[PDB]
Amino acid sequence: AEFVFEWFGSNESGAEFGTNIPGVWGTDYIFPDPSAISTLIDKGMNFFRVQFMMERLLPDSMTGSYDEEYLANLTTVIKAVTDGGAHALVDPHNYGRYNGEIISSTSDFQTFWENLAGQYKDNDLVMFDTNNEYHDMDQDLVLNLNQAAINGIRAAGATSQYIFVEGNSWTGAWTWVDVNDNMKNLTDPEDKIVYEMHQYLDSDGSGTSETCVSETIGKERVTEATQWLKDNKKVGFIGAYAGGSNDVCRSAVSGMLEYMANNTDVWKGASWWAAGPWWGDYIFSLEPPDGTAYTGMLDILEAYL
Ligand SMILES: *[C@@H]1O[C@H](CO)[C@@H](O)[C@H](O)[C@H]1NC(C)=O
Ligand SMILES: *[C@@H]1O[C@H](CO)[C@@H](O)[C@H](O)[C@H]1NC(C)=O
Ligand SMILES: [Ca+2]
Ligand SMILES: [Ca+2]
Ligand SMILES: [Ca+2]
Repeated sequence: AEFVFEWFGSNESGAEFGTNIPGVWGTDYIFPDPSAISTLIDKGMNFFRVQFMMERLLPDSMTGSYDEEYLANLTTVIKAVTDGGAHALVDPHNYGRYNGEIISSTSDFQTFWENLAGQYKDNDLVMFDTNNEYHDMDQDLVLNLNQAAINGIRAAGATSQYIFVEGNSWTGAWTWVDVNDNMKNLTDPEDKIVYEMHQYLDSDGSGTSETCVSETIGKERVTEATQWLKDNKKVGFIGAYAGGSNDVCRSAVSGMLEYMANNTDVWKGASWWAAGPWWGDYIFSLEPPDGTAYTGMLDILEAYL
């Protein structure tokens, strides 16, 4: 299934770690390792979703000036990915909030996105993710923030790049149709929107346990979203998923991917949660060559790599 999915890869986390803002590099946070990214590219990945924290990039206000050193470090990783011939999805890993408050100014968010898209507008292998996992916020506001981002990105002259939109309820696939129906209203002049949903396989869907509910839970939790995408003539992507390195989860992951792979009219691929250099013994670490999921799950992913 080499050419079944358009994009298949991994999240690259570390720059959003910690609670200290701005914090300090090497203590509170770290950027992804280009070597470890190279190794995943060598295994066949062609997509990396790169996390960063808005308040580190923009320490004063969201329409204010950059921390140019944090930005340069982000750009180094983006260039490693795209020089590698992979797509780099830029992920402000911010939960629809900035300095702990919901982003209620769609004007300010559109400007944030005009400015950031301006940094990458010439790089056709960059993609833009509006914000990670909106939750516990007004649904009209979520729609209008996603539209503000699209408006800002295109206003900047970033016209080649795909734009990954995220919904409420932590953009979960299993709750999509229940809460995010309004998101079908989003418009892009370039018609390059991708609906990004996230899915975990544990009992409460929080991704905090290594146990999966059952062998079919992954397929189960993306079925209603698949039909929504079909009915509304949209395309989607699973931007974060994981399972523990055990047999029931290996089945549930394989079954979710197999079902998506029979529905590529709507599914454009997936990105595992997560790689990056500071995960240690994390149950879902894809960081090569010793992460738990790298050694325990990569053989299920290899069909698509
Ligand atoms: C940028 O990364 C270099 C290491 O390559 C490091 O010395 C520096 O502290 C980082 N600065 C940040 C993230 O603001
Ligand atoms: C795969 O997709 C085709 C329609 O494209 C359908 O005929 C077939 O039943 C699907 N397979 C499964 C296992 O649902
Ligand atoms: Ca069927
Ligand atoms: Ca291959
Ligand atoms: Ca393969």
